[PDB]
Amino acid sequence: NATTFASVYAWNRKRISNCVADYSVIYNFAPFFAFKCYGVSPTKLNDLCF
Repeated sequence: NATTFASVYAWNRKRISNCVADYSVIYNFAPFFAFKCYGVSPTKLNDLCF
């Protein structure tokens, strides 16, 4: 949730580390269209180390 995101020409990158990756606040932002994680299960993000 920001002012305006860039297009695929200048897609910005934001790295996050050294913090407890809590993915529970993501579901409380807006109704999503496709929550398909192709690498891990959606209920397994808080059980693995990143």
